[PDB]
Amino acid sequence: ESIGEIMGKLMQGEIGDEELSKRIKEIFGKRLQWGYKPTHQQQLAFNLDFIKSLKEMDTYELPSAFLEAAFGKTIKQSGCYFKDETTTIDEAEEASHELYCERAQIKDGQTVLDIGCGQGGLVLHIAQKYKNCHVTGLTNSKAQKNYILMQAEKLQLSNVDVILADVTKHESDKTYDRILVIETIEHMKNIQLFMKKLSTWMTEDSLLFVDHICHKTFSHHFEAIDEDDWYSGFIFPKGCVTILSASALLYFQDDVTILDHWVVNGMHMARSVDAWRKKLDKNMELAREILLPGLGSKEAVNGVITHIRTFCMGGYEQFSYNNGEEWMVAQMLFKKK
Amino acid sequence: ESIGEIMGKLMQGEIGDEELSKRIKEIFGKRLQWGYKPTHQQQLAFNLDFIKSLKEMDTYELPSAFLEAAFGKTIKQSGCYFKDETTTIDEAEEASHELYCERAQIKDGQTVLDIGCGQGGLVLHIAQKYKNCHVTGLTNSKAQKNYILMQAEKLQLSNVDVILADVTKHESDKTYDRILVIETIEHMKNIQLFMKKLSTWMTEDSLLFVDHICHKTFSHHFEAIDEDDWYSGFIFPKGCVTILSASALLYFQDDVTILDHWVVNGMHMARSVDAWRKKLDKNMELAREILLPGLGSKEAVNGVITHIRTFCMGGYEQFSYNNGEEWMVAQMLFKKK
Ligand SMILES: C[S@@+](CC[C@H](N)C(=O)[O-])C[C@H]1O[C@@H](n2cnc3c(N)ncnc32)[C@H](O)[C@@H]1O
Ligand SMILES: C[S@@+](CC[C@H](N)C(=O)[O-])C[C@H]1O[C@@H](n2cnc3c(N)ncnc32)[C@H](O)[C@@H]1O
Repeated sequence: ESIGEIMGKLMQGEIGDEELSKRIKEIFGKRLQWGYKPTHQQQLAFNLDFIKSLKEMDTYELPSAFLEAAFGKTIKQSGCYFKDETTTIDEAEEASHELYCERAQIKDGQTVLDIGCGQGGLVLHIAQKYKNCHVTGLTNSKAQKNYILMQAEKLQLSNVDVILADVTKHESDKTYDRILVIETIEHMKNIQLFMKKLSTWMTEDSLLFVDHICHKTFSHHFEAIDEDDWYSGFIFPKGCVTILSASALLYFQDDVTILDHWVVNGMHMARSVDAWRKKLDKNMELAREILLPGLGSKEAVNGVITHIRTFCMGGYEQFSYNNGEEWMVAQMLFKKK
Repeated sequence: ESIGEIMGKLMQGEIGDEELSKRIKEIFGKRLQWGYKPTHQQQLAFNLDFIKSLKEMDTYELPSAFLEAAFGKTIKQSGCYFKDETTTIDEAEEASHELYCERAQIKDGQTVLDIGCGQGGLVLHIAQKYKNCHVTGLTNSKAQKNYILMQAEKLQLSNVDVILADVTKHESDKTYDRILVIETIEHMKNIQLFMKKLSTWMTEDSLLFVDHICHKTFSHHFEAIDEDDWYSGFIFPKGCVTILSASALLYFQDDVTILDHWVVNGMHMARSVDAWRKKLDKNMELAREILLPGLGSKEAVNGVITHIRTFCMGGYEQFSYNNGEEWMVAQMLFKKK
């Protein structure tokens, strides 16, 4: 069977969930074979080759109504935290926001910058919880900026601003007590330059908190290993996402210094994408109606839905692999050098 | 059975090699159970607790004739490198010296400092290979200084000096192009202060190369877990040796920045201690004769020999565990911040 044949059946809804999960699990299984080496000597050789390679490098948006139908209350687009099997996505968003506040040592009165803030759930959480904080979200999306500002207005929050910028091009002398990067570093083409830039927005009193999807042992770009992987390039059509190992950022301490380091087991991410998948499925009719005017045809709507749903189904297999002990979430706390 | 009972039988030579190896292997097996955690989340919690704990902290010598009877030609007292099963200890010393020169990027004309240089094998190797290098060994032993200076004289080397100092107390404004630390960091009570001090002896052009015994996954002090471990406190009577994880020094980048990172599989160390054990056994009669005047009695001689021989037997079990994939040697290359 060819890529086109599997892709044809997928877009027509001919692949059942059981087969779909099985196919994507097998693709990730092959990535594990690719990444694990027989000795720690070889593992470190492999890992350092990847780290060295990184140091040499360098219109359409979904309507808010659709995003509200698929994601949780604050439209968090990152791994959440589930205390219980019955923890709801809304509760899991709040729990994850609270976890970031604890680990980033957020205190009332601080200036806070959230880089790649998305729909601003964390920005709004900190602003509401800590009235004397000033909280700045930075996003490259005008729609996202507008969404956050509307929400801040509705919530009577007067301590929020949003910078509309590509972070890689943003120039400022402004510094912040706290810089947060929640599942945004994965999209950075030049990590060393990114960390350098962030350090210039810090004083000696500042802390930097990074949360990123990882594998516990090795790093990889999110891409097809071989011609049998129809999945990776379907989810991310460009070579834009890097999955760092849980320890990869320890080698990016030119300009910042590590203070603490954690991982959150992959079942939390698994439960996050599962919740999004189930909510989308529940609101399927409504989602199709929302997307129709902006996409022009039912076929274009089906394609967008298939893409997001498959992202969740595949994400589930990736992060649930070996009870969350392969792909997971890494977190690190840094000070300036 | 008690500690004293096993220790009594050991000192009397009543424990055969098979039983001795079995007993020490079991002690190290229990250390593995202690160190491995069920999830990477728990592993990192455990590892960071250890790293944080480190950041809060802080007459008799063996005659050269005995050392020559037990160790290889240059009396190297660190893991060596064995290309073949039939590689001799002398060849393995030279191979390891060459490996350090390659990985530390030693070039003719550089100033080189070797911290805790021991009997000076590496100092003498670099001095002979690179005539325009000036090579300084630093050791806390007057006997070692005298040995190195005699060897340099015999070898017609004019580019060697030795500093007699406790490195933790040594104060100087002198800087070096290359600083080498070969299995000495294990003895440092305050690692953060140690790395800070080393950085002050570096310029922007300098490199620092550290080689240390490690476990691939976790860190531990070389000490008894429980009352059943007669071995650890017999080998090192004080709490003076720390076995860092293969990645532990990545968290000590306040003052230096990582450039490269390797491990050497534990079978190389295993073959090193095996070679020392076998050479001591071959030269047993001679060793007893050498040690007798300085120790006063045959019983005191037996005790010293038992200690060193057991060190080798135990070291073999430790480093050969799972074909060298538990305890091994970590190497790191740094520049100044
Ligand atoms: C997976 S999301 C996470 C968003 C948010 N932090 C959260 O937890 O919900 C990654 C975000 O990074 C943003 N992003 C990617 N590249 C960027 C850039 N160069 N400048 C600013 N934002 C960027 C994306 O638009 C996206 O909103
Ligand atoms: C295992 S040996 C390695 C010696 C040598 N680098 C080699 O590879 O053969 C560790 C050395 O560090 C030395 N050492 C320990 N503490 C020291 C200190 N505070 N100052 C200087 N040397 C020290 C010990 O005396 C010992 O020679």
